[PDB]
Amino acid sequence: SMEQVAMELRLTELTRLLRSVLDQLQDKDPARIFAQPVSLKEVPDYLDHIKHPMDFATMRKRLEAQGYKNLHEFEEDFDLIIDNCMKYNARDTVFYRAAVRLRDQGGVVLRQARREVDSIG
Repeated sequence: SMEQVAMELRLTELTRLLRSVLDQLQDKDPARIFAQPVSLKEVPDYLDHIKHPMDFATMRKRLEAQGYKNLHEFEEDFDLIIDNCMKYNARDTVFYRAAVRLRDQGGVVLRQARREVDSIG
């Protein structure tokens, strides 16, 4: 149907916007602390701590399959990145501090992305 096509074009355009959002958030992580999954070979206890691991590569896989239906879903995954790190790592660590800085800078980007998603529909 043409209605199903139109819904698919909206999903595609959301995907475009989320791709740009993801690039902008990831530039706020120049150390690349959040680029890839935590390795269970190198942190064998991780899944005892963290139930839903998340990272930028994993988000990019989901995005490219048009797997985010709305901004809320994409924000959920970005928040997992930050929140998982802040739980596993102590306040005095480069990892924790990197996550605080990512959260603060990412807030800026997400605030305007919400306006754009509401505005364009």
